Order: sequence, then C-alpha cells, then structure tokens
Amino acid sequence: GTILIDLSPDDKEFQSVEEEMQSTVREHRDGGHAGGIFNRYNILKIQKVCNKKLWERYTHRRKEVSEENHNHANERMLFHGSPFVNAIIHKGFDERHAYIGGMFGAGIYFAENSSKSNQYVYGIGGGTGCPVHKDRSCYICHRQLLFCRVTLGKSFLQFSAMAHSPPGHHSVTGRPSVNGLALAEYVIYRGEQAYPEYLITYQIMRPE
Ligand SMILES: COc1cccc2c(=O)[nH]c(-c3ccc(Cl)cc3)cc12
Ligand SMILES: [Zn+2]
Repeated sequence: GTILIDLSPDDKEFQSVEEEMQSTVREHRDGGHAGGIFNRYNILKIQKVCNKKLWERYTHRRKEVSEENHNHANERMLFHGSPFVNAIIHKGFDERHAYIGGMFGAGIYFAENSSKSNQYVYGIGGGTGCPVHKDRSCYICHRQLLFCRVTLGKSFLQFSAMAHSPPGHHSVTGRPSVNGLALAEYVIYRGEQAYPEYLITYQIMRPE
C-alpha cells in the first residue's frame, strides 16, 4: 500500500527537509572510514512516503505513549540509514531492522546528524561500501536515507563517549559526552514508534 510522491525543489517541504539534511553534517571520529569524506550532499530526489496502514499503526502507538506520559509523545524528526530502506518503506520498521550490536542494545537506531545515519547506508561500519565499486566513500553511486517521525515518550538518558526499553521508559537517548560537536542518537524498541516519512536520494560530494 505504499506510494511515493516526488516533491518539487520549489516546494517549501523539499527545502526544509534538504536544509535539515545539509545542516546536520559533521566530521566523524573515523576520518570518513565508514561513511566517506564530505562536507555536504548533492540531493537528487525527495519523496513523501504514503502508506495509510503504516501511518495508523504509528498514530495508534503514539497515543498509547502520550497517555503514559502526561499527553506528551515527545515526537522528533530523525534520520535513519540502513541497507533495508526499501523493505522499511513498504512493510514498516520491525525487529529485522534492529542494530543487534548497538551500544544501547538491540533496538532501532536514529540520528540527529544526517552524516551519522550515512555511515550505515551500506551496512554496519559502512560494510564494504557501494555495491558497484566497493567504495565506502563513493562519490558516484546514489545513496538513500529516511527522515522519520519518531515517538520517544519518556526517554532514558545515557551519557556516553529486540530488547526492551528500560522499565518506566519508551526509548533511550545517547547523549554525546566527549565530542562536543556530535548531536544525539536515539533508540526505540518497538517498530510502531517510527514512521518513514521521507525518502531522500543523494550523493556525498567530494570536498574541493
Ligand atoms: C550507532 O548506531 C546508529 C546511530 C545513529 C543512527 C543510526 C542509523 O541511522 N542506522 C543504524 C543501523 C541501521 C541498520 C542496521 Cl542493520 C544497523 C545499524 C545505526 C545507527
Ligand atoms: Zn560506487
């Protein structure tokens, strides 16, 4: 039941999603090993993901969380990078999209930094890179990220350098505690707590 609607670049919605993508790029502590070397992206396409069943699944769970947290869903817009983008947009998030080995346990991981999610497009640690050239820093091959609506509810704060949420909590927040430029990362343990709202097609750009 999924349909994808192209946004025109003249559309304010295209422009505000592109700006969130571009403005949350940072340098990474691997020097670009996992995700490539770049300071900005070439945005090729932005599509709205429309699936009524998956949306109602999201809003149902959002209401449950909100009612457990003084009518506050604590909803964010966050990036997700994955080799399974194309299954996610058709079937929704579930246990098969969890990062089993993540530092906050087996859950589904999201980032404020678009460049963090970019490290996972070709797999954990960037895998072996693009399928065509085996290059984690490929400037040619098209990449895709999701920009997702995520319900955090009461989030457990972890200060730092499928499983269950900590008791009394609906998510985990990974707060950066060394790299002063890093933005937060978040983990949910229920696939229903996220909706893949935008599919973004891009390339990383080689710095001049
Ligand atoms: C530190 O983890 C993360 C931190 C921040 C963001 C992400 C992210 O966007 N995706 C992923 C990810 C996706 C698919 C698999 Cl199979 C594994 C991991 C991780 C991840
Ligand atoms: Zn390539």
